[PDB]
Amino acid sequence: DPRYTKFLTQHYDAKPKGRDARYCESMMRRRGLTSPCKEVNTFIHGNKGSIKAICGANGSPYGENLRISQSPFQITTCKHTGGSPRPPCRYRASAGFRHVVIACENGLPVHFDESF
Ligand SMILES: [Zn+2]
Repeated sequence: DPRYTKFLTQHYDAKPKGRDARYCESMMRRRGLTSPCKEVNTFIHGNKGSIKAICGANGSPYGENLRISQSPFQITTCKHTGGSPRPPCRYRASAGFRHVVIACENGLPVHFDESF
């Protein structure tokens, strides 16, 4: 499913080389999120399967149609800083360890909720 592949491109990095602004600015460019600068974007780390599992076993309902993880994840949230959102895109990083909320379709993650 292309929506799942997009989710992984935008929101999955198994073993991050960093958790800092340097990491964010690199990752936002490498994952195609700087044309123009995406304002807020979270990367989830660790095992791919456990993220998928949020759609089923490792997850629970979360209104409206969203789902929250049963376990916490290491994450890195990249937040745009500077001025107007044209490259080169500058980011500040917030490393976290918490439960995440996603939207699922066909038992696959398609959407990451950035409301935290
Ligand atoms: Zn901005």
